[PDB]
Amino acid sequence: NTPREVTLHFLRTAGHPLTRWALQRQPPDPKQLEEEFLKIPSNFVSPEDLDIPGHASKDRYKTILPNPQSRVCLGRAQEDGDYINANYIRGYDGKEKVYIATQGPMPNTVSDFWEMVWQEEVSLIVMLTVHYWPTEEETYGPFQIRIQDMKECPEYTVRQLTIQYQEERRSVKHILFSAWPESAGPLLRLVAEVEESPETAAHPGPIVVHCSAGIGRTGCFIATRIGCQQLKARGEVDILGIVCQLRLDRGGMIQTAEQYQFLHHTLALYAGQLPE
Repeated sequence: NTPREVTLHFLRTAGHPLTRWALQRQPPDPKQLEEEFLKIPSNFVSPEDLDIPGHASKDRYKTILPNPQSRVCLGRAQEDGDYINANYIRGYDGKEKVYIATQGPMPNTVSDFWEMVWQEEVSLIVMLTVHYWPTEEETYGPFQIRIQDMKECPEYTVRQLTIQYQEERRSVKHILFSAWPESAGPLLRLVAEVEESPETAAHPGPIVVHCSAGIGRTGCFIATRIGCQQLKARGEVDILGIVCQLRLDRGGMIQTAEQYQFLHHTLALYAGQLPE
C-alpha cells in the first residue's frame, strides 16, 4: 500500500512490552534502542495535506504542523479562523485529550493560546525550559491574565494564574520547568508535581505541554508520564507503543535516539522508586 498506509500500520501495530524487571535489570542495549527508534516513522504532515488558509503565519516552524485528525480547533472568542499549532494527545490506555502538545506561543498567537486554555478548560500548563504570561497583569485579546501567587523551587517555578473573561474568573496552574537534561531526578519530581495538582475547572480538561516546537521534550514529558502510569498500574511498560501512539496524535514526537534512550533510564528510575 501507500507510504501513508505503511506509516499508520507500523504506528498502530509496533510494540515492545517490557516487564518492570527487564526495564530495571535486563534492558535492551543502546544499540538495539537506537535501531528500534529509527524504525519509527515520524508521521509529519506536509503543508499540502493541510487546507487551512493563512496557517503559516501562526507556525513557529514550517515543517512542524498539527496533524489534521487531532488538531485543536479554536471557537469564536476573538480575529477569524480556528487555527492553532496544537494537537490533542491521548493518555494512559488511549484515554482521549489528556494532553495538548503545542508550540511555544509567538506574539501573534498569545491570544490564540489563551483562547485554547479558556475553551478547553485547561487548569494546568507545563512549560519545559516571548513570555505569554504577565509579570503582574496583562491583557491578551479578550483575556486578562493576573498572577495570584508564585513560588520558586530549585527545579521549577509554579505560577498560580487567574484568567478572566469577562466577569468570569478561572484559576490556571503554570509550571515552568527549568531543569531539563544528565539526570532524571528533577523530571520525575515534575511528574509528581503534575500528579499532585488538584483539578480546578468545571470539567476535567487537557494538560497543555509545550516548549518551542511541541514535539521533542514535550513528547518526552508525556511519554514519561504515561510510562510511569503503565508501570504503576501493570508492572510493565511498552515504550515503543507509547511513542508510536504519540506520533499518531502529533508528528515527530520524541526527536532523537538519545531522548528515546533517556526515556528508558527515567522509567527504570521511577520503577526503583515505587512503593515497597
